[PDB]
Amino acid sequence: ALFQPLTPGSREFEDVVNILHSSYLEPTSVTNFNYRRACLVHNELLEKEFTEKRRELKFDGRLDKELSESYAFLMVDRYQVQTICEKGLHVGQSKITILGSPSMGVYLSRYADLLQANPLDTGAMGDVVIFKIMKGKIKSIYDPMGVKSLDPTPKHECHVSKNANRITSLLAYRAYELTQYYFYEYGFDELRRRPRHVCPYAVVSFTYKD
Repeated sequence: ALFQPLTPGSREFEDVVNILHSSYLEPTSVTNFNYRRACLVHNELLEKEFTEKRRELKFDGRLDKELSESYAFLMVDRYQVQTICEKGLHVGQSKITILGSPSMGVYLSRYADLLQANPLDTGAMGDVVIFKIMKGKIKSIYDPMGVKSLDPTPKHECHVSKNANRITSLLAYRAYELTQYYFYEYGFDELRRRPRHVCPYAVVSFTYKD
């Protein structure tokens, strides 16, 4: 069973909602999102490869700090929750370029209230996939200023924007793109199309009221 529906008000339901509530860029976004349904994702194949990747990272010397699990988010269109939760998140599904080519990595939002470039419209409805991730050893990069962006940095698990903590407002210029995580993984001689240190964990449906 890939999806396990959770009953609203239950412990498991409020745990998933608590991941979202604790991950806002503006914690007062708690008044604007109503999470009306939620499922845990149980994809044994993806969880196997996440667990395998974590033990390889520890084999290659990453610190226990770098082995920690955290969460990141993706708002998903056209009822494609099914494909990402069953197949995993693949390269080429984002149009963001700020941290490297989307053909070489996958982009996830750091903040659960910052899921698209422009503000959400009142009454909007959406589906948000919650991924568990290992940021591992992070490569911090400056946003591009007339220079070609880097290929994914070998021996690091993701790219992040160097000064993203400067971002405090959902309306700051390019807040959405500057608060992304960029996950990638080199195979042997090729970039993997699906980084294994990203794994779908839960799905929620929301309505938005500003």
